[PDB]
Amino acid sequence: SELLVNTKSGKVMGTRVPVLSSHISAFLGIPFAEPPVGNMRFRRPEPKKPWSGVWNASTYPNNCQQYVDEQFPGFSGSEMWNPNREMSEDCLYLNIWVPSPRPKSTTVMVWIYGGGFYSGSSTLDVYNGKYLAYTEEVVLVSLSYRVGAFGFLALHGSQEAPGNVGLLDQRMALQWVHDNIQFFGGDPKTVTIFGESAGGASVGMHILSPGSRDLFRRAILQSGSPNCPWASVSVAEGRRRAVELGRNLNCNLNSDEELIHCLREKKPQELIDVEWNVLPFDSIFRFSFVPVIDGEFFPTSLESMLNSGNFKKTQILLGVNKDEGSFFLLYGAPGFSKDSESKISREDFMSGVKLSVPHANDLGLDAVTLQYTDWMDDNNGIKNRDGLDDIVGDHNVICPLMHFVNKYTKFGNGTYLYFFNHRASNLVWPEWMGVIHGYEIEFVFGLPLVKELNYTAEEEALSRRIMHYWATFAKTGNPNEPHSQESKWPLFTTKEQKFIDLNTEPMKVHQRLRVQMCVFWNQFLPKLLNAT
Amino acid sequence: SELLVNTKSGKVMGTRVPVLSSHISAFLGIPFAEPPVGNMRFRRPEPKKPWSGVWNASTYPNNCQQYVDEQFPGFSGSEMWNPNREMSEDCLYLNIWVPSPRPKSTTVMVWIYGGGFYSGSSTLDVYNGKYLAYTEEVVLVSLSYRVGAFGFLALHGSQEAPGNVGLLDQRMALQWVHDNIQFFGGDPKTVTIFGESAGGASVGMHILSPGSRDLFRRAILQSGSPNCPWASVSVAEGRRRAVELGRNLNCNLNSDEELIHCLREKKPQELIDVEWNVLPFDSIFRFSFVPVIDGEFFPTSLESMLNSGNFKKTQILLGVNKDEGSFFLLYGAPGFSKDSESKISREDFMSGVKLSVPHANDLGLDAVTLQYTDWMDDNNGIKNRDGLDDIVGDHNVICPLMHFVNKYTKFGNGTYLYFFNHRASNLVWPEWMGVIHGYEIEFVFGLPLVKELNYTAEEEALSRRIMHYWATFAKTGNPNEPHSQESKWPLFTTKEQKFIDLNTEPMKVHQRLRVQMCVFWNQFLPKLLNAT
Ligand SMILES: COc1cc(CNC(=O)Cc2ccc(CNc3c4c(nc5cc(Cl)ccc35)C[C@H]3CC(C)=C[C@@H]4C3)cc2)ccc1O
Repeated sequence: SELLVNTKSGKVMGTRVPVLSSHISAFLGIPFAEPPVGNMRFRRPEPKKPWSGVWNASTYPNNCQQYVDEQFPGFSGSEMWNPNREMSEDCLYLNIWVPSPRPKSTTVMVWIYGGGFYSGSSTLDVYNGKYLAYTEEVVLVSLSYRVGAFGFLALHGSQEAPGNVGLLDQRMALQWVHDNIQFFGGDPKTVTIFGESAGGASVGMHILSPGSRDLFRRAILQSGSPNCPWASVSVAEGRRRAVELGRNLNCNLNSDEELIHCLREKKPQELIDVEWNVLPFDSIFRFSFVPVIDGEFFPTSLESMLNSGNFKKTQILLGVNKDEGSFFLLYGAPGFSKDSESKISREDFMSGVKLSVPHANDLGLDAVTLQYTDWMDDNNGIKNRDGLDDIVGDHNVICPLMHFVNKYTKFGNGTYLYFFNHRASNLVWPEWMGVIHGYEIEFVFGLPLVKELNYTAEEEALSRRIMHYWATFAKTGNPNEPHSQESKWPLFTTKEQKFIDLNTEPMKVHQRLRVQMCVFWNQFLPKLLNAT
Repeated sequence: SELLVNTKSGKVMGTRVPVLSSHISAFLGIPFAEPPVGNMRFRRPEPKKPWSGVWNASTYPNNCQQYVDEQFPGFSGSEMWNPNREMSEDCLYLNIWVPSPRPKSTTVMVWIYGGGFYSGSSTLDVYNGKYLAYTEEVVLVSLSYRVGAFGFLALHGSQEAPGNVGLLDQRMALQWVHDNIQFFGGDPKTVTIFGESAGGASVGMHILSPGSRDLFRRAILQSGSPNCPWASVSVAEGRRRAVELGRNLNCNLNSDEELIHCLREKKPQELIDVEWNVLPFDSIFRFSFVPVIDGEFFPTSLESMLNSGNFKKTQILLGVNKDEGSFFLLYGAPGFSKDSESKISREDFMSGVKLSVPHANDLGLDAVTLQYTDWMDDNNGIKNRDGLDDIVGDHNVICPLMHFVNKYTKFGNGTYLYFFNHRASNLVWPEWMGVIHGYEIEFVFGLPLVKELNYTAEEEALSRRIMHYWATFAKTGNPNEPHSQESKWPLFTTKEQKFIDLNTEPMKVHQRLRVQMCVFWNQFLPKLLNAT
């Protein structure tokens, strides 16, 4: 009865799940779209046709077809991110965690996983929503969307492979929530979408896209924003990459109709196996198939829409991690290792910045190098290692997000900015990697509340402060409970630009997060590249 | 007898001078050239034709025709630099202080005054050589040369105004020393030339010029070097400024000879009054009539000569002051005042950068601005003032000199590098201007040994260290006395790049003098301006 819910698409049967020392309801693997299989590959998704009977929704759905990281087999630090379920092109499902007993009209949060737009799963351990739903009395939804070529191949002009269909996948899940969340105790007029990395940029892209704005109330962006350099491409580049994807598979390249037909004949892993051969340069933090600026989902360039205020006016809560770049240097840069301190030589450093700013000309490379090199101590392996990390994280995450937050605040209705700089007491990665890309998700999702996971007492407390900020923001548009005796997270304004740290210590308020480096990244370096 | 000396050109009668609690010999205003007057204006100097009888040499000579600074009339701090004798085109004289009794063969130091190549006199109080001749038992010479258009108007191709005749004035005095200093007790085989500002660049230019290399032994350069941006021009820009000086005074511009004839009819102050009107930009630390890269004095470009090693190989001692730029901001930049602390607004800062890097495009100015702005505190008037100060000093003196120091040390036979950062306890200029362009000369010349000048006991000891450094270096090529247990001024090498502070505290050895900012000024900015 509590577990049996009738939706506009059909009946669904959930399952009772234990959560700490209590229980809540879970609805797992609910379909929201028609499977994008066969001739529906590279397609705009179509709504799930209603079903008769009762949908068994007690088990996680499949994961979408994606690259699988096999660098450290058996290593929990890397495999906690890989698909923990069978992969399939039939993957467009969503999951819901409802408090027990079921609320009447409670706040809804909708998780959007990240992963460079080429990977990601709704079913990972760190995305399990029971702790959040149960602790903050919210209805927690995690959606899914097609990644890699399956969701972002873009042959603009074709209605058959138009691009951005993975973004339409998320839009349609949010439409489902809009149409059905009431039957689970959720209030569709108070829906918060939130995501990390490509999920965070996705969230920002729904803030921008007119066809998405009315499908949610407010937004949380973690280590990602729509203007990121890795987050979108022109139709010309997206076309070039799709045409090049065919050339790698001996496809006929004369018509989109022929190219699309050829690529529809390929097994999923055939596309995945050559997915990276299509990038223009040797690079890190760069991905082949990503959203496109198409004049449709995005009416104009991301920057003109930001200048004109052409976007959803609401409240946003967003932030970054202290060492966003370390994960990428480990995997793609010379001199970095999981098992050493990864002191970086001068020769390696130069190769690093080349691989980090792959679009820059020789003058631009000098500019980056000069801004991050202490020429009293240029052979210092550690300053060179830490410099390269800052290069990667500033260029790709921090400074793109800061440009977004300053532009948005000029028109929005409330900004809250955080800096997550706590290193987990139980990290499995070496100490040089710092506060890693994606390792705040464990605290947002309350995993430190599980005593067997061996977080410290202070980390359980930090994870509860964070969950409550997120939830209170989702409920009210403000992370702070007014009238409460707690330290207050201040609003980010255009003039004072305040933000807080997130960590185990009492709160500190700072101003102008990485202003110096981000003036370089957001104003000087593009002006130098435009000229030259 | 001690004061009567026979030279290859005629007899000279000196005078017996008091110094501290003793006396020495002084020969003032000895002619070394024919008066470059009338039809000889702008021409190469001619050797002074011998005279019969006894030249009265007990009186300072005339000063050369030059701009006279009247900003602060009566103020000792600016008027100590103005001509203290009558001005005249008949100004090619030299002065000699000789210890008493006369030594047999003793080291010779030849002083070359600075002043932007448009001003400067051999006869100023701070250049009075008795203290240095007496305290260090050297024969001390101060020469003179033509400045302004009189010394450096350049119409390459013409033999009537070929350019660089001011440098040639210096060369001829050096030739006279080589020919006569032995009669005053000086060893012509151990002559050290030294000068500040334009005088330091001049010393450097004699190191480069083949026709000068044999006329001296070793060199000291203070707050100036031949590759400074204000220190030379092309033949085209010299001709351009010459033609414009003509246009400014309604001269026939048809031919070099008509133009030269017209200018030779003008009174001296007629030329001076329009001297500034020929500069290409609104600028500070830029001077109209300066040496020319002509192909004869300088065989090729200064950089090629520095690269090929085409220069005199010997020992050099050289350095800079802490705040070279404040004097020029006082006189030519908005917001600076003699009587206030001159906190600089952001608008005046921007106006400063433009006047300071007049040859930069907009990308260059943003580069300078970014490099010297603290964007956590951009409305700090002190930080803005001190930034503008560093921009002027680094771009015009410190970084130009460090490039010379590095290039020269690769081929030279001994470099010694100093950083003079003591601020005199009796300065008449405000604290914000720091250690000023020019104000190390007083310590080099031992003015702190005069009790009436109200220096501190520790400044007299500093001045004595400096005099002994200079004289010892001149005597031996090493500022350090052997087998003394005083701290040793380390040789500057290609790889360790050590230098010393000069102040009242015990000496410390540092490395890489302002290497961060000078990578920008010597390697990045020129590359950016060449690319844009
Ligand atoms: C656009 O900017 C402007 C720039 C100027 C330039 N100002 C001048 O030429 C005036 C001037 C000022 C001073 C001198 C000679 N005096 C000095 C000299 C030196 N340092 C000084 C430091 C101070 Cl604080 C004051 C005077 C010094 C150090 C030596 C180098 C020079 C160039 C001149 C001598 C000797 C000559 C000429 C005038 C008006 C402007 O608007």
